[PDB]
Amino acid sequence: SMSLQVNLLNNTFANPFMNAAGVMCTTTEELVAMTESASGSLVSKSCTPALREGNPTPRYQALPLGSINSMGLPNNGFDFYLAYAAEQHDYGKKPLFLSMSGLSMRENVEMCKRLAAVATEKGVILELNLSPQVAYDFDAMRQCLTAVSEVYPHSFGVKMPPYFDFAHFDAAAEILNEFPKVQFITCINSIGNGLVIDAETESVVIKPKQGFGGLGGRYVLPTALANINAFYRRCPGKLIFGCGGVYTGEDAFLHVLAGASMVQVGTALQEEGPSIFERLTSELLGVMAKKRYQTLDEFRGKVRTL
Amino acid sequence: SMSLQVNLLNNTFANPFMNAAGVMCTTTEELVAMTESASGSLVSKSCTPALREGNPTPRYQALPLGSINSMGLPNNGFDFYLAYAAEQHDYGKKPLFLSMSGLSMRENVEMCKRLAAVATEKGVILELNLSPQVAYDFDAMRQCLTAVSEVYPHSFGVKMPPYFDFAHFDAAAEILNEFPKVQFITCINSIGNGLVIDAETESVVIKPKQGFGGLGGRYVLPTALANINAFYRRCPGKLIFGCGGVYTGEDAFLHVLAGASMVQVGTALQEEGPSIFERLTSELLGVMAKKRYQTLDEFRGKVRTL
Ligand SMILES: Cc1cc2nc3c(=O)[nH]c(=O)nc-3n(C[C@H](O)[C@H](O)[C@H](O)COP(=O)(O)O)c2cc1C
Ligand SMILES: Cc1cc2nc3c(=O)[nH]c(=O)nc-3n(C[C@H](O)[C@H](O)[C@H](O)COP(=O)(O)O)c2cc1C
Ligand SMILES: N#Cc1cc(N)ccc1-n1cccc1
Repeated sequence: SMSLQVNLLNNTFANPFMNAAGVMCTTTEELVAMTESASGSLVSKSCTPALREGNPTPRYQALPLGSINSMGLPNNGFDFYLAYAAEQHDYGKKPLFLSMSGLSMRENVEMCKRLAAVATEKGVILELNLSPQVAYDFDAMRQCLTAVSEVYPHSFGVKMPPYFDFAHFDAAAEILNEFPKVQFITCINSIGNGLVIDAETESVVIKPKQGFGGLGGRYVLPTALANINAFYRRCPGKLIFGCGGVYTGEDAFLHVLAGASMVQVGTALQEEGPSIFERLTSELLGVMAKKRYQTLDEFRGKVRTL
Repeated sequence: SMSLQVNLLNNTFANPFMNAAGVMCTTTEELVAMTESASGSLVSKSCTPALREGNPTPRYQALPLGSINSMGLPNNGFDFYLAYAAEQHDYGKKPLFLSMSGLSMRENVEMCKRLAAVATEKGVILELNLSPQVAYDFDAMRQCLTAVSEVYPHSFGVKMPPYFDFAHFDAAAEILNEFPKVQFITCINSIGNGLVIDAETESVVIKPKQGFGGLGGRYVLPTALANINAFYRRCPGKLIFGCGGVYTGEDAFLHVLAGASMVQVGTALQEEGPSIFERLTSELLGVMAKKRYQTLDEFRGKVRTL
């Protein structure tokens, strides 16, 4: 008698699983397939105010241990994802997150002012993408969060890049803790600017930025658990969404042990498509069955230190 | 008619391979074993002015995809490694790097004052460990290198943690490029403060710092290549030492494509012992034979962008 059920942000989620922002969530067909999937939720592609073409191809490469990408925010623009949230999305099936990646504070303000009414009306939840990248610039981070908090009369979350230093966990957590409207932290975005070299071609594998791109998949699992756990501990008044290196229910289990409420799936979803959510719910239930857990609350954040 | 020979810092190296600082280079036995190995060179364990016990165990865990550690600078102290470099090391066999990780600017300044004479007399080469950690504080990094440059009348190199952002590559490169005595950059130290969770024990796998520790091995290879290439490009006046994710000659080949002169082996050496260097020399020669390269200079830094 087990349940993957999650209750947060005045919503019920059948399971903690959702796509990672920007994976299989750009087009109507992708958002519909995510909505029809076994996923507990979905998040729309990180949007700019206008349509963006993104970087030249190739800009994504599947790898044995995950993925490298420099997509360059290809998206249909805010209007498209706002309209999806306002008129098309079936909130009867599952809650919707809208990922926002304004290229300036002003763009985030303009989009948030217009998102306010649809959040109110329909219950779309903002994931503000902060992932120098804004979240690595504590002043730019504070300023963006101050602007969005000022103009957006709703709770939201922040998609954070990974940190690698306790001083940075502390500085990030201190800023996030100043903003009670930031009710979730998504840990993590890509491990930034890896470089994959193909030994056969003696070349990089993506065209933008000399082959440098965000790492996802198996590469990032320990970094993701560390950031999930770091912010779980440092932001006790906030929810942590896990993102990074989820291929299996066991990986999801580790996310939840580390403190994750929701568990986002990028690279694994990119490679397998939305049917992955049936497998992941099945596998996570299987993990909980072997371990005699009935709810996620029984082990969330209960990772044992030595 | 192939050579792995490297020529840098008034020295000849049989091959680019050496231990990563802190791997099998703490004790006399380890330094002798590394000197008797097929390695082109060796670096002594990062030393403090005095002996350090390091962190409570377990503080290292081998993983399928590499290693997590929080060693906490367990080292025999500066005197012991200066002594090794002054009186014991067979410079006949191969050149020697001394890794220094003073817990302050003052500690590094005092050690370098004393290292100066042994560098002159015996030719030991300083690898200054800068891996918030000093290398993530651009002002503190500049201050450390200013203080060490003042009192150390020698070429040395700096062990860098990975950066994840072009603004950080640029900021770091700009600072390193002010110090002509910094003639090599070792990219990279561990991917910092990962968190491994054992799904069976529902626990972390290392005792210190609530399970948080530096990632090495297969986790870090693209980050390593990125940092090697990033500094290779931004610091053309300097040599790059590659460190991170080297298990094979093919991995070393990738390090050298990215711009690495010397290639340091950490996790793989830890798991295999110093015999790895026979396999790595053989495997790199093999890769070079299949690709029709006779010297490292022929493909070093020549990774093709799209
Ligand atoms: C093709 C692709 C596109 C992505 N687009 C976005 C994006 O629009 N917004 C965002 O916040 N993260 C984006 N990411 C990062 C993912 O949300 C996720 O943080 C990262 O891939 C790590 O999770 P994974 O290990 O499951 O891939 C993208 C990743 C990939 C691979
Ligand atoms: C047990 C262990 C001890 C280490 N000690 C040091 C150290 O003293 N100084 C240092 O600069 N890096 C140290 N490191 C980092 C390694 O030198 C190396 O940068 C890192 O392991 C990545 O290389 P790898 O992927 O080959 O392991 C240590 C790593 C390990 C696993
Ligand atoms: N955050 C931050 C940060 C800040 C400085 N000033 C430098 C490096 C940073 N960093 C390291 C790993 C990833 C980001």
